[PDB]
Amino acid sequence: VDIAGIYPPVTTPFTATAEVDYGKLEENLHKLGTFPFRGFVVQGSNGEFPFLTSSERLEVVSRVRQAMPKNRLLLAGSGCESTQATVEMTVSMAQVGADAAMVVTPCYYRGRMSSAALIHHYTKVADLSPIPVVLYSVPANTGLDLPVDAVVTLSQHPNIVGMKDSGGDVTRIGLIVHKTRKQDFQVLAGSAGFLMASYALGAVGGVCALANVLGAQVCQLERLCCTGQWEDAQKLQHRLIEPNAAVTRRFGIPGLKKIMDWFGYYGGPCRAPLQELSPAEEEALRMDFTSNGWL
Amino acid sequence: VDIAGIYPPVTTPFTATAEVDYGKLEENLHKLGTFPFRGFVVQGSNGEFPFLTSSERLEVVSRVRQAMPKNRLLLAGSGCESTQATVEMTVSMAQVGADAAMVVTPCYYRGRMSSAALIHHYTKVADLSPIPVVLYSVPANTGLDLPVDAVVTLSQHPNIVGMKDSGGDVTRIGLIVHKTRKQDFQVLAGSAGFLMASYALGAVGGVCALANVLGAQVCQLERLCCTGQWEDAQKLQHRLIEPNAAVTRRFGIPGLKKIMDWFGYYGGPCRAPLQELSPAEEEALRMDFTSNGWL
Amino acid sequence: VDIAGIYPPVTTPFTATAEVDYGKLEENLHKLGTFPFRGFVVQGSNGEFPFLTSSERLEVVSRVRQAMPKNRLLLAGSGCESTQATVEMTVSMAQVGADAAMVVTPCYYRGRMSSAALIHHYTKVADLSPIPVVLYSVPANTGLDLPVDAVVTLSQHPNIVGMKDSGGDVTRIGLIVHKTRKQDFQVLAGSAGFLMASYALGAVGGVCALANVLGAQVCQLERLCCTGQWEDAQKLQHRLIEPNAAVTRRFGIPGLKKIMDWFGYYGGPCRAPLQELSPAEEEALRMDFTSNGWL
Amino acid sequence: VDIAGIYPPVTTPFTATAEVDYGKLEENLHKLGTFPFRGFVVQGSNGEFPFLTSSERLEVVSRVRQAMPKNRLLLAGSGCESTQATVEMTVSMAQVGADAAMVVTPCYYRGRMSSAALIHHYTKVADLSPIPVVLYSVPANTGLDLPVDAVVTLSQHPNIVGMKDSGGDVTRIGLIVHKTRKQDFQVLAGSAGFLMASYALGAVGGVCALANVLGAQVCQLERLCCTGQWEDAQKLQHRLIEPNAAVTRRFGIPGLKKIMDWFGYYGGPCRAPLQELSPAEEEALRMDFTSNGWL
Ligand SMILES: [K+]
Ligand SMILES: [K+]
Ligand SMILES: [K+]
Ligand SMILES: [K+]
Ligand code: NA
Ligand code: NA
Ligand code: NA
Ligand code: NA
Repeated sequence: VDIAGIYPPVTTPFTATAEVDYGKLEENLHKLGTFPFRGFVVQGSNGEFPFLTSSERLEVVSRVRQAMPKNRLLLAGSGCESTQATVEMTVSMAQVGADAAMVVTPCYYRGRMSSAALIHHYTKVADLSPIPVVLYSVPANTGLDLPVDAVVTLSQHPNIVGMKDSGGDVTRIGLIVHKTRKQDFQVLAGSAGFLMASYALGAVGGVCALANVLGAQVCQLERLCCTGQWEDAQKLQHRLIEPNAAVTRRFGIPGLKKIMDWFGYYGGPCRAPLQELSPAEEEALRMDFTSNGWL
Repeated sequence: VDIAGIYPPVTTPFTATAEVDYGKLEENLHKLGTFPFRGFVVQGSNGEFPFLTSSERLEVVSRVRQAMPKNRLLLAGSGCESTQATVEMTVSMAQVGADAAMVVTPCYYRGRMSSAALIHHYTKVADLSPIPVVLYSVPANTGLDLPVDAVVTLSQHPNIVGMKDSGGDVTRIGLIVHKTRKQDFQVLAGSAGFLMASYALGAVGGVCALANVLGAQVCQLERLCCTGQWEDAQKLQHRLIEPNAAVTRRFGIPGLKKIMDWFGYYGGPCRAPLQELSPAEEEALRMDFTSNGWL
Repeated sequence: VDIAGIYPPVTTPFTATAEVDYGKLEENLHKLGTFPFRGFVVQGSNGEFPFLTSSERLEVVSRVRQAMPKNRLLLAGSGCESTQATVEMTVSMAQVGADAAMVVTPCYYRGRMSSAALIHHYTKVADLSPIPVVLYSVPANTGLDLPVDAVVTLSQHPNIVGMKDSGGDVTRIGLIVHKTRKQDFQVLAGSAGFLMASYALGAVGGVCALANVLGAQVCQLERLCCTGQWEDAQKLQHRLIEPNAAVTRRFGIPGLKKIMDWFGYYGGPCRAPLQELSPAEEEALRMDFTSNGWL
Repeated sequence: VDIAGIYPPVTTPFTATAEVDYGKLEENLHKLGTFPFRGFVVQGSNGEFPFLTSSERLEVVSRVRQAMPKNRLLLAGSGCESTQATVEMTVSMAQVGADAAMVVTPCYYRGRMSSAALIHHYTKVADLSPIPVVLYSVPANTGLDLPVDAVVTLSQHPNIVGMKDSGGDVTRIGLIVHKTRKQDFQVLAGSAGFLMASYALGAVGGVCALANVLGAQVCQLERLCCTGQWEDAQKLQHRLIEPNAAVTRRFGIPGLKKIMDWFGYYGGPCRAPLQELSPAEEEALRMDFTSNGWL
């Protein structure tokens, strides 16, 4: 029940020898816990989930749970390529305390990931999941959009409670909110760049990589939008566009981690094959933040 | 000066023998004149401008002028592939009474249409145009987005007064409004599907193919947005999404003309190579309107 | 009848004041006439046809005719966006001496350029053309591939004698040769980069921008391929790949004109909005030629 | 050393309860062993590797080894998203008898999979692999092409012996063969559809899903190409284009498995989320084979 609100999709910190740094993870989460988030999204794209072993994925979810108040929502990335693997991942993450499973669309075989394929995959996971399911569409990583007709069909399932859409197409989001209006189905935006427009069209939250460093600003944007302060919402939204692009489509996770370092959080390195930013990328990353008055 | 408001991009009617039907054009414009539009956009993509001879393009603009109150704005599509041709088209359209020139990005050589190329093309047209210039970005027809840095540079020109963006990317629109905030530069949305989100991010109007048949609804959406009625704006916006897609990306101009017939306007045929809708397309077109309560 | 062989798609030279330089055009054509080409392709993409007035397009075709032996084939680019305009352009170009009309696919309304639309457009032009018609598919400029099923249907027309394919997909070319094997229908490659593979799959020629400067090399590649010298064909083909990309997808017509200058032909400027190469582009253009031993 | 020749990328058979059917796998491999292949490619895209557990991936490679003559080459798909995971997978597959590791490009974070990222990933795997490494580029699944400059750099590594390219762009393949001519680096085509053109440009083999059912035909195409029988090679190549597309881009693995059933091999079901073909897809699959005289 109820997923409305702002979540940072949390990173996975690593040591100099590429192990998971649970100390730093815990430290970062205590800092982020100060912000009026609804909870944490663990092992979204931003958590480098493809780079973790099965049991790292489990242990990460468990530690996040232990570093959170119990009244905060833990949305766990349990998607795998295969339907059966996904079910098992979802069950095990429920067991270490996830409140909901966020399930990315299988996409290695886009060619054959039709509506019917995606509908079946999600229906089976929802049928067998002990926790509610959130659809997760993120085309910049997957090359695929969960189609609208599939979303509408899936919204009817009692154990499918909403979706996070990362495509940034507000017409699509609007259409989804409209077409699922008769269902218990809540739409979360997938980044801080199009949060305002999303609320305008009926989304009731956002999972934003940018809230790892500008949590208060992102939460302020939520408050302005829910409160009808659209004029101030606009000024704030505008100033978040470039920093948001900076840590998402422009420089990705290495950009996010670098910005985290600069803001006093533990950003640290990514796992190979992800690389450090070149000096020119660092420079450009700094510009997107400083020229919008954030650094 | 001042381009804010709603415009229908008007179609060009043709006779059974594919001539321009100026009688029907005039009849349609008298009907559309009843709606509180800011004016008419003539020879946008929706006017089938690529299919008209030089002098048809001129005569169409002239007739529209004669069928309009003088206090209504006539934005004329004067873009051609070559910079020099564009200048000449812009001058001649000024002479038959256009208030502003809407100039589509040259796109046959996308490969070489860099920022500098587009900046030069527009600077020359703006330098030599007797009327103000509106940038026109429509990737679904062109395969190219006028890049943001080019838009920002061009917004500084005294004779470039805004742009119509048809891409539907509200983050991009937001960014443009933000980055040009210090200039006289007004942003118009390029369709009724993302009108609300556009106003939210700072656009001050829309050129909407859908206003050829639901003019009052589109104008109502404008009123709700300017008036802070965001909740009602939403309900209305949602109901316009599918009919809007129906006459734009789904069925294009033949879809628009068919819907016009059904609403009692003169829609008529397009010029070859455009074709009639198949019966199944007609059926689907009807569904998008009837299931949203418009027909 | 019979379009097999190599053609350079000829450029249109311009003066310092952007007029058509017919003197330079004639001079270039006398030089290119030395090579064993089948003829000239006039007003392909490489002739900047979108940038010319109606009557420039006509006069260019007429002058090329006058500078050619009558036993050489003049393929004239007569495509326009509208079916009727295309017919008229085709008729008038026949009158100034074109041997065949090369008709680019209308593409401003890709969305509605279905197979049936393209089939009708071409059937009408072929029905009314006094000269044979060659289908012209060039997606890098158009954003569309003439679909295979349309090509097969059109190959059955008595006045449609082949196609130039510029996409570079040899599986598609192979399929087309196979599926039209029962018809009089000859396939020309659209660039020197994939000429060898094209001959291997059944194409019987090429229209190559690169033959404006390496005519003898391109003709040599033809000779090696027709003669079964596949091993030497390979060595030669390899050395043509980068210079070919240099004057096509990398630097386009400005790249071609620059290379023409350097080889002693008249390259000259393009019409705005096309721009000169930056010094770094010039440098890279030089590298693609020098490191493959051509300059 | 030496990877030239034809390989079928073998499927993974499953039981009615979605277990790996090692009996059927072994039976299929004994049948395919009759054809003059160079060996087997195990856990390419066609083996549904993303759908298998770690130890299934290992056990599959081990069983294939046991069902093969030792003089036949086993190329094992050991790629994972993370560089470290890939190293471990490569080591363990070497241990169960793989002759070479075929390593797909990590692609979940395309945005950050630059040349340098891909160069580092492959250099580390090649540095630590006990067996030679084959680069694997398959954009239809990944959304990314291993860039040419990266391929050229990697070809210099002593433990990187070639690549399988699945993109079908023969200009790119030609360029790669040319640019790596000074290295020990062999290029394999990624499908039977562009095998002939590949040999023409310098590839020395193919990994072809189609050889699971038309092994003798694919091997015949190899023989005709190596033997200079280009005219017969062409006739044969043409007839393989549609059946090849049928079991790859059109209907994928379910299409391949269905065709396998019809040819008397064990095709069987895929793992969810992959679905059965609809009756209309089955029909179309049958057409692509029957109309080319194969069924
Ligand atoms: K539900
Ligand atoms: K201005
Ligand atoms: K024919
Ligand atoms: K090597
Ligand atoms: Na709902
Ligand atoms: Na402004
Ligand atoms: Na033929
Ligand atoms: Na080599």
